[PDB]
This record gives sequence, C-alpha cells and structure tokens, in this order.
Amino acid sequence: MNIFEMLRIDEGLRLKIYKDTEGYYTIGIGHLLTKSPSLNAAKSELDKAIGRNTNGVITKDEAEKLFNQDVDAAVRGILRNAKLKPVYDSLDAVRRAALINMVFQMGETGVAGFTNSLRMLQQKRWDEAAVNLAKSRWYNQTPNRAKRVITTFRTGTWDAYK
Repeated sequence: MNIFEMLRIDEGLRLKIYKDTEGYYTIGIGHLLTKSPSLNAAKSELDKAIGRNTNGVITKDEAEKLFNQDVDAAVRGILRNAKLKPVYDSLDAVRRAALINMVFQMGETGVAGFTNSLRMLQQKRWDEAAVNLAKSRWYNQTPNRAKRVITTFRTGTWDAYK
C-alpha cells in the first residue's frame, strides 16, 4: 500500500466526465474539473488539462497522468502551507499519506482549517484526534472514506485499506 493505491481505492477510476460527491464535474481518479454547473465549462477545463480536444472522454494513461500531477500538487500544497507543513513533518509515513489524502479531497485551505485536529495529530494524541476529526462536515458527508482516513491517523497502519 501507498498514497497512490490508497487514493485509487477512495476515488475509483472513471474515464468520462462524472459528478463527484458534492455534485461537481470530475474525471479520472478524482480530478475535479470545475465547480461550475456548466458541462461545457467542465469540458473546456478537461481539454486544457489534457492538451487536446477530448469531448469529455480520456484514456486510462491520461487519467493516471492527471492523478500523478494531483498527488504531487497535494504534497506541495502541504509543504508550502504554514499550518500543514509542521504537522506533516511530525508524522510517520503512513499518517503522512492520510494527510495527503485529505488535501487531495478537500484542498490545502480546507484541511488547514482543521486547526484543533492538526494540533492533536502533532501531539500524537491519536484517539483524541480521531474523535475530533469526525466532528466535521467532511465526516458527515463522506463517512466511509473519512472513517478509513481517520483509522489510518489513529493506528498508523493500512488496516482500513486491506
């Protein structure tokens, strides 16, 4: 297991434009295209992202390329954020993956907003952090995924993805 397989499990793979859990146009392995309700706007974002006229359909190779870019972006977002970087640096590799997963799903700004959870994680108060993380719109809207990510923070193992 690793962050790529972890996110493939959580996000799946769809080669045509779909809507994510919030109703936003998305493609591939959880690649958000736009928050606009316009499919045409989403298609324009897709073409720009892939570098060709796609008409809403991509190949697996293309989906994987976007995915690699998006994981990279999540990691750099963490490292450039003054709230996220010290927490990330304090964590072991498995729990670092849990933090990347969160940023992949909700963005740097969103995760950086988990101020109290982040503090508990830096203090290595795992059970307390797990309870605090679940007191969130995140957990209430995507509870099974959030439970997997929280279990990863709580235990420092990949047990929730086996």
